[PDB]
Amino acid sequence: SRIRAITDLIHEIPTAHNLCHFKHVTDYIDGLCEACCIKGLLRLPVFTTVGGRGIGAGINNTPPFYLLWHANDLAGMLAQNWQPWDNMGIPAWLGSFQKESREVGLLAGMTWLPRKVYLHDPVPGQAACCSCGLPSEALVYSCSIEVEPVPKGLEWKDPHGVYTDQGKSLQSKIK
DNA sequence: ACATGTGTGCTAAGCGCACCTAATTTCCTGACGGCAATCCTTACCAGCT
Ligand SMILES: [Mg+2]
Repeated sequence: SRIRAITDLIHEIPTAHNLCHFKHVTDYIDGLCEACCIKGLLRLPVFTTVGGRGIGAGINNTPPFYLLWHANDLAGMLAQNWQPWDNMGIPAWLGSFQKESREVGLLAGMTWLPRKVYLHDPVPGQAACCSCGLPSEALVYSCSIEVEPVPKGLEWKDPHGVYTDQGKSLQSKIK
């Protein structure tokens, strides 16, 4: 039911702010290709912010600092960050996840869904890029978003996250 | 910012100072006043176009 602009999914592109104009963008007008939409959906479970204290965040109240091991190789990247935990979880690429008991696991929190995304496609679409830069085919128009209120409790520690001693997520301190 | 306009015709050398001397005390300020805003929302709802 709730429909927002697809430009708010990719946080770098300005959205329907409280302004008559934006940084030379306009919602429901500028196209966006499949690749950037799809790699912008990967930023939902891990980099979702507060939407005015009534719209919920991700598995953390604020997007935490992420510390992580880098390597020259993709095999080296995957191998150097292999530290597992005994819990399994339920990742979102399965169907509806089972709530069950608390401490849901690791693959469940890696693929947590704070917001439903459905998307919609009109009678074909565009003919060239207008916001991405890579000239693609008929692009998408807008996205659909809703809010899942994350239930209270849910004791969960992030493998890459940086956590305060009081349990709140640690945000970057740049103003 | 010496020279130079001499025009009968304009010198010149020796010589130029040493020494004692300069002080203290204390005094020195309290108080009151010190800016607010606005540069992303628990967002729908009702005054009315
Ligand atoms: Mg692209």
